[PDB]
Amino acid sequence: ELLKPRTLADLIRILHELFAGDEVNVEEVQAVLEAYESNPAEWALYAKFDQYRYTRNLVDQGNGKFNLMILCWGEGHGSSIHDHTDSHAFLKLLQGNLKETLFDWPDKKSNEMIKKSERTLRENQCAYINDSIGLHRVENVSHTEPAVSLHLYSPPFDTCHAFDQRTGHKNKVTMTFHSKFGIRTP
Ligand SMILES: [Cl-]
Ligand SMILES: [Fe+3]
Repeated sequence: ELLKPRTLADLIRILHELFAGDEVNVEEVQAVLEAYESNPAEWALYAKFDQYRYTRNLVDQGNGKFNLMILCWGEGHGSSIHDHTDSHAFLKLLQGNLKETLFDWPDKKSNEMIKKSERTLRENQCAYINDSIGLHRVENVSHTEPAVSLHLYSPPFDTCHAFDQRTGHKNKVTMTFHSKFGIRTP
């Protein structure tokens, strides 16, 4: 039974219930993520920015079945075009806006990757992606407002691929945590 998360801590408790089993009800998880009303005091601990690129800040390690982290995007910071390593990926805005651009999986032939669509993800909205849907880039295109997003991945993964927009060629990238549980992890 899906109730509105009252706080971030309540959301985490609810997520532990929703991932108690071996499968994932994507629509339920997205709904509860969306229903949490971002409260900046509850996540300030995790919102550790870097001047030069976006940061990944682990919030909860889940139950063997998911990670939950907060990404902090300075003005103009963005990601690669990337996949999600056969995992579910949910992205909820906690502050600001992000542009999500969708791409199809490239063919083996070297070719420009042409965007299939784009949208602006706004505060409190929750998006979802997986490899069956396609690839995406996420960017804070604002010149004046940092963005903060809440990401849930299931199963957890710490590698993925970045895709060269010019060719479709991919390279494996190892993903690192800027902090874990509020502690900077150099
Ligand atoms: Cl993402
Ligand atoms: Fe992603």
